Amino acid sequence: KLANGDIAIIDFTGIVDNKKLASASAQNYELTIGSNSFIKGFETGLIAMKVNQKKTLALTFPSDYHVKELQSKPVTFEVVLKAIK
Repeated sequence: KLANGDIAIIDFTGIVDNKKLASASAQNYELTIGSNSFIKGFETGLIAMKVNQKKTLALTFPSDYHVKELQSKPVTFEVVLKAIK
């Protein structure tokens, strides 16, 4: 399992309950798990599984988000657990 302190190139598709938007739609996004830049529950959900794994977790959207909308938005994240160190 790829835990913190690693870079997770996760292709996470922001699916809003059946529908798929472009905002939360990220592909091979070289994310850093352990930078505290992503919301709580997101970066982690990817660090708990291995790589090349399809993490279609229905995560919520906290106020911390830069967008007012994703302050309280229960979204469906299709995170393709790809990870680069």
